[PDB]
Amino acid sequence: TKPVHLWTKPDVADWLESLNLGEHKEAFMDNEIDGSHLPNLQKEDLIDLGVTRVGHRMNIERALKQLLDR
Ligand SMILES: [Cl-]
Ligand SMILES: [Zn+2]
Repeated sequence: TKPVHLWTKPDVADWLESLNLGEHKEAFMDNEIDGSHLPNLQKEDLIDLGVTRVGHRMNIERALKQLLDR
């Protein structure tokens, strides 16, 4: 599998699907979110991408901690 920094936009869509965060795929793709963006996303970016529910941002924050060992 690819290092995260090399994830294309669809690779991020696949990852979101895998997290049962599929309803965010279109926003992440329409906003040009690739693997290089994931380490840099702030809460305000996740809000701008339509991730308005606390639980769903916490799911993304949790997943990224394990992906990027932060
Ligand atoms: Cl949400
Ligand atoms: Zn959501």
